[PDB]
Formats: sequence, C-alpha cells, structure tokens
Amino acid sequence: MKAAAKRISDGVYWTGVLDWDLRNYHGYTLQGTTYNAYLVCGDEGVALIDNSYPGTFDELMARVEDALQQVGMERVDYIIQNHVEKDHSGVLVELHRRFPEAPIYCTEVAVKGLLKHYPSLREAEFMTVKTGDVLDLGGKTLTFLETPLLHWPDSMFTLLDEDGILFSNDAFGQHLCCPQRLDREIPEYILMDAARKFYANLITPLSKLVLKKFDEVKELGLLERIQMIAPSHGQIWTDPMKIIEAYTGWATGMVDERVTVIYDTMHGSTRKMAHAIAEGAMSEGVDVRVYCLHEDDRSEIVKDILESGAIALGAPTIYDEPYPSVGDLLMYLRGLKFNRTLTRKALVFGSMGGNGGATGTMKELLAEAGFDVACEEEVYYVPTGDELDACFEAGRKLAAEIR
Amino acid sequence: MKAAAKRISDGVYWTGVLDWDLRNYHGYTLQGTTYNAYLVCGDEGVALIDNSYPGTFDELMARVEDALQQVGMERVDYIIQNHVEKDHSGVLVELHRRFPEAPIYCTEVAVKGLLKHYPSLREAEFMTVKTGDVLDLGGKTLTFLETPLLHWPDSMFTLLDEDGILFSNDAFGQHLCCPQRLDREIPEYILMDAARKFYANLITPLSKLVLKKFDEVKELGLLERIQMIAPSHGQIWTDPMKIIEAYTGWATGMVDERVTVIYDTMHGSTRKMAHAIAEGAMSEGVDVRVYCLHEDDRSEIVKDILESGAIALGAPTIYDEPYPSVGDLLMYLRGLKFNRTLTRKALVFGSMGGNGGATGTMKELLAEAGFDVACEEEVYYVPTGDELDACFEAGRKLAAEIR
Ligand SMILES: Cc1cc2nc3c(=O)[nH]c(=O)nc-3n(C[C@H](O)[C@H](O)[C@H](O)COP(=O)(O)O)c2cc1C
Ligand SMILES: Cc1cc2nc3c(=O)[nH]c(=O)nc-3n(C[C@H](O)[C@H](O)[C@H](O)COP(=O)(O)O)c2cc1C
Ligand SMILES: [Fe+3]
Ligand SMILES: [Fe+3]
Ligand SMILES: [Fe+3]
Ligand SMILES: [Fe+3]
Repeated sequence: MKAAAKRISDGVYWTGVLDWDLRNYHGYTLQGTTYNAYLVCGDEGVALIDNSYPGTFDELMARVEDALQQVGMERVDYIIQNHVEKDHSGVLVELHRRFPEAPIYCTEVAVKGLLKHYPSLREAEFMTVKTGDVLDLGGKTLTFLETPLLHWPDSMFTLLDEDGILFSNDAFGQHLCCPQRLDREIPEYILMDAARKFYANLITPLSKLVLKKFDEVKELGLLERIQMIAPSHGQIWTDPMKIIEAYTGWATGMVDERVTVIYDTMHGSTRKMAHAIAEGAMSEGVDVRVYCLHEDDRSEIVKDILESGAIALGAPTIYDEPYPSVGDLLMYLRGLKFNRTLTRKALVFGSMGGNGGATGTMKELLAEAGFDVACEEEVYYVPTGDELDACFEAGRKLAAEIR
Repeated sequence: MKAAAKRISDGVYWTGVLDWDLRNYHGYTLQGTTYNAYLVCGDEGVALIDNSYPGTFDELMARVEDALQQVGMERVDYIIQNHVEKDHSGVLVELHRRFPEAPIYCTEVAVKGLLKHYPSLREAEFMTVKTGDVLDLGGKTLTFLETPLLHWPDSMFTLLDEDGILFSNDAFGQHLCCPQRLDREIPEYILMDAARKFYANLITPLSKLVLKKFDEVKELGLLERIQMIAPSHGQIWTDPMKIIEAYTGWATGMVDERVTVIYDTMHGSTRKMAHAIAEGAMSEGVDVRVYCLHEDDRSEIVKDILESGAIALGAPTIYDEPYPSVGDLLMYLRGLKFNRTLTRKALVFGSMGGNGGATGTMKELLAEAGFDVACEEEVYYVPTGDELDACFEAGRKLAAEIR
C-alpha cells in the first residue's frame, strides 16, 4: 500500500495512521484522530515508537517501509511501546511477526498489559525499561521516562536525545486527523481546542501527577532539551512550551472568567432556567457556554468545564431523581475529578412537580465530583418572571463569584 | 382543520390528538403517541376529560366540534383534568378561552399545578374534586378517584361507572400512534409491548401504590363491571382485564425466565464478557436480551428489565469509575425502584486495566437501585478462555437461579 512517512527531523519520521473515520472513541467525540507512531533511525538501529489500532498494520507498515527506504535502513530493530492501549499497540503482534528479532521496549507494567491483550507475545522478547534507561541507536539515544497514570499504569515517555523530541504517548495529544503533521501547520484555534478537549477528558484527573512529572522532567534536566513534543494523537508540537504551558495552566486551574451552564429538561422549564442563569452570568461580562445533555456530548461539556471557574447544572426531577442524563455526566465528572485542578463553583437548578430531589441529588454528586455547590435554584413547574429573575440573579452571582 | 372524533361508547366520544412525529418523550423513545381526550356527554353536561399537548388545539377542537355535532350538542361544560402534565393540559388555556363557562374539575393539588403552568387561569373557575366525588352529566355520572403518585401528586381517574368505563389518565396508557383507537384493532404484540414499555418506564416505582389503588377501587365497589379503560395515551382497552391482569403481574413481579444483559465497552472486552454471560444464561434455556448502553435506549432496557428476573450489568473502568453511560441507566433505575415489584438478581461485570473499581461501584449502585447483586466478574483487559468460561458460568448460574 502507498502511504508515505513524514520526516520530522533527520532520521525521525512520523509513520502513523490517519483515522479519518473515527467519531467516537471511549465516549469522546472527535472528527478522526491519528495513531502516531514514529520511526527513529540512528546510524546503527531503528526504533519504532508506538504503533496503531488493530487492523491498520498495512498503513503503518507502508509508512514504516517508506521511512526505512528514505533512511536506507532494512528493518525496525526495536519496538517501543510507550503505552499498551490498543490504539497504540493494536498491530504489535503483526509488528512482532514482521520483525521477529525486534525486542519490545516498554515498562514492566506494560509487559503484563501487553501479554494480557496479546497472549501470543509471551514468545516475544521484552526489554523492560525504567526512568533513565537508554536505548542507543547510533548517534540517537532514547531515554525512557516512566509516566504511570499518565495516562495508564503502563505509560512512559521516550525522549530522543539529540533531536530533543519527546515522544509523549497520549500526553499533549489531540484527536485531530489532518494531513498536516505539525502544530504550526493548522489553525491555532483548532489545535488548542483539541488539545484542550483532550486534556479535559483524559488528563484532568491526572493533573497533580502531570505537574509532578513536569517537575521531574525539569529536575532530570530533560525539560530544557525538549525541542518538540510528538504525541500519540494529533499534531506534533514544534512549540512544545505552548502545550506545556497550557498543560500547566490546565493542571493548575488557570481559567478566564467563564461559566458553563449544563442542563436537561423534559418539558422545558429547566431550559428556561438555564437561559436565565446564562443571561445573568453574561450580565457580569464573563464568558458563558450553555449545554443541553439531550444534545451535547459529555466530552465537549467537560472541555468547557476545564476552562470554567463555575458551572451550573440543571435537571428536572423524575421519580425523586434527576433526569437520568445528568447521571452520565456526573459519573464522568466523578472520574475526571476537576477539583484536582480547581474546585469549581456550581449552581444546581431545576424544575420539579412535587417533592423535587434532583437538585439535592445533583448537589451531592457534584460534591463527590469536586465541585463547590454554593447555590441552588429550584422551581415548581414553570418559572414565573420572578423565578426567572432569581435564576438570572443566581447566574449573575455565580459569575460575579468567579470574577 | 378536518379531524373526526371517534364514538367509543354511547354518548362517549374520543377527541384526542395524534402525535405521529414524537420520537422521544422525557427520555422515553416512542414512535409517536396520542393525547387521548374524551368527550363524555350525558343528558345535561358535556365533560372534556383531559386535553392535549400545546400547539394542538386545532386538532383537538376539530374533534370535539365533530363529536358535539355527532351528539347534537353546543359546548364542553366541564373541563376535567385528571392530570396537570402539559401533554394532557397544554390546550387547557385555549379550552378555557373557547369555553369560558366550563369549570375545571381536578384534584386540589392539580389546581396548584395547573396555576403554575398557566398563570392566566387565576381567573378560572375550578371545582376541586376528591375520591368519591361525582360529576353528573345527566343520566351519565363521572366519578373521581384521586390517584396521587399515579403518576403524579395531581392525578386522579374519572369513572363513568355503571358504564364500567375508566378514564385512567396515564395508567394503562401506551405510547402508540395508530389510526385505530381500540386495543382489539391493532396487533396484540404491539399493544402489550407498548403497554409493557409504558409500565416499565412510568409505573414501576408506583407498583405498590398501583396494587393499593386496585384494592381501593375494589373496597369502593367501583371495580365491578369494568368494560373499558380509556387511558391518556394509545389504545383504548375494550378488554380492560387484559391490561389489569398485565399490570397486576408487572406490579407483583410476575416474570417468565429471562435475563437481561446490559453493558458498555470502550475496547470490546466487557462486550466479550457480556456475550459469554448471555451464552451461559442461554444454556439454561431462559430468554436472554443483550443491550449495549452506547446503542440502546434506557426506556427499552427497562422494558426488558421489567420482564426479567435477573440482569447483568457490565462496564469497563475509566478513572476509577464505571464507564459513564452506566451512570445514566443507574440513575434511571434508582427512580424506577424495580425492587417494588421484585428484587431481581444481578450480576455485575466488566474489564479493567489497573485497579478496576467499576464492578464494585455498579454493585453498590444496583443494590441501591433494588437489585440483589449476586457477585462480580472483573477481568483484567481481554478475557482469557477461562475468564470467559467464568463469565459463561456466571450467566448460567444467574439464569439457573431464576428458573
Ligand atoms: C415521568 C415523570 C416523573 C416525574 N416525577 C417527579 C417526582 O418524582 N418529583 C417531582 O418533584 N417532580 C416529578 N416530575 C415533575 C417534573 O419534575 C416537572 O414536570 C418539572 O417541571 C419538569 O421540569 P422540566 O420542564 O425542565 O422538564 C416528574 C415528571 C415526569 C415526566
Ligand atoms: C480513558 C481511560 C481511563 C481508564 N482508567 C482506568 C482506571 O481508572 N482503572 C482501570 O482499572 N482501568 C482503567 N482503564 C482501563 C480499561 O478499563 C481497560 O482498558 C478495559 O479493559 C476496557 O474494557 P473494554 O474493553 O470493555 O472497554 C481506562 C481506560 C481508558 C480508555
Ligand atoms: Fe491511552
Ligand atoms: Fe491514545
Ligand atoms: Fe403524565
Ligand atoms: Fe401522559
């Protein structure tokens, strides 16, 4: 198959897979993604860093073969697996079949995870690596940095010394599938918004670990050596500090003044409330986003939560409970643990017809999920003008609090 | 607008609205529904029992006018509101405008509810009615029976007792939009499955109150000669015992041997488990339904839950939580309180890549939701043959236990 490697540096090639078609990946919406694998060709040896999702071997291999042709090398000598998830290890068995002499470099935990996914690999040779271990390729060296929980127990980064390229696995990734490989080659908005969505959905709960790893990267003296970050999805950063800074901002709760209003409704009263809350918040000059759960994906909602100092979450009561769609978001939030960056303020609200109970339930679940629920607005059925005014005031107050 | 009424009884006419296009109604999927309103004419007065959704006055009125002309009458004299929800009260303001002399008969609670939805009814004449209260139309008499929590605090039934006709509001309803108005005019499977879905989604938590309300009709001696149940949605029961018996079964946990297996997955492992569980259960000869939360509506899942003595709920772990779709289904199950018909047995399962957590949480949440969670199959990444055999056995045991 005809698929070209893309040169990133002398002897460093993107040889990944363009998944134009993927639209939902573990309840993350996207418009395609990529599975970036890299071929690092030293004078002596060739390493493949990561691979790709099952069934994409033909593409990865076509690009690998192109890159080997370009550097005039014969084979991949070392298979590096920064992470075991199947979008990055899904053709490992096929790569092991193609390059039977290539040891697989990965963390110890990764070996276990790989073997569980691919029991036939028991026969393969694994080189377990820990932080600071080095693979010498001849004029190119790869230094491994274990990155447990960033985003998986098996994860590591691989730093190409000399080129200063940090192969960061999913970290700094973005789910974008562009024919352009570099950050600077696409609109900055799209790049950063995808980076943002990726952090919000995948990195938020790891935020404290990400800061700790950055400290470590700096302590080990690696930070100053990073000229490029080449993640496992999306664009390669020729401006690594842009994404480091953004990750530090995101990990530390740096936000512009913004309220995200999220609601669902059966009969529309909670929607009227949500608009009034949004109007109120807008009145204080903060940015405002409004999401309806019936329509909007949790992955986009949490993207804006990342950049919001407060949220408002609304739902009617159905048989003493919140409308169940908030259950999905709230479970997702419980996992993301936004409090790990910033304990965001929350307003809970909703219409009800009887004893209510949605806002209380939501308040409890938001607490569990690391939000500071200061206020609640609850309306019996259809909000009166006064009640809608009170919702505006609630949103104004919420916005004023995060100013 | 041309729209004909339907004579369903002597001086009792159907004058409702066909909502062909509705697909999703407060998180209940349907293929349209009806807002059944009935023109009960006697010797003196004409009650409109319930009405229809906002923006459908032209259709309703057209049928009421066509009914009045079929009975040779001038006006609706009484606007009966068994229930305040907007699908049955959404043209009440317009009815009050068209029939300003008609008082509105409803429960005391319904007045507060109606007034909140439609403030302009502050001027309206309300006649509040309680259990045992009557409305003589001449020679035809309506009886009210409060049915708080069936399904709302405002709800009641209107009885044309002596004719054995029950206007049951939502009770016994089904979300069906057919040209045919009667139970016996459409396929029994469709009728009963829509009635089943309706019970599962709306009635389940009210099961005990349903049984108690049957008892109260019986004690009030009103039950005696049931000939028609005319609900707010869907088909009119010319065979009311069919649905009464079905409700009694549903309320009392009468099930055939059936396991419903429900799962979500990111990379397919939990799906493999779900299949093996389903296979195990099938080996015991019981009926098995398998739903995927990414694909399937909670309203359909719970329709099967109602007809199942056991369920299996599976999901992978994401940042220490169940995959979030299960948060929606659980929050829904929590409102439905299936344990009020039968404490069904449940198996939780799922794949995980580190510490797991989802099955434990799902165990906790399902038990809060009214299930007897008989254990837990958690697999690290991809199941081995033995692990799948273990899932088979878990489903077999689940099934065997419900035989
Ligand atoms: C199936 C159903 C069940 C409901 N159960 C409750 C309940 O248990 N408690 C309550 O206060 N309201 C209950 N409600 C009433 C709604 O909460 C009320 O209609 C509210 O105004 C709806 O808000 P919304 O317009 O944003 O959907 C229920 C409504 C429906 C659709
Ligand atoms: C975003 C992400 C976060 C994850 N977090 C956890 C975790 O917190 N604990 C755990 O045990 N596994 C975690 N996993 C690992 C998955 O549970 C594991 O891949 C599992 O085998 C997925 O099962 P599935 O194939 O049914 O989707 C995570 C996976 C992803 C994609
Ligand atoms: Fe990953
Ligand atoms: Fe990835
Ligand atoms: Fe209703
Ligand atoms: Fe209804």
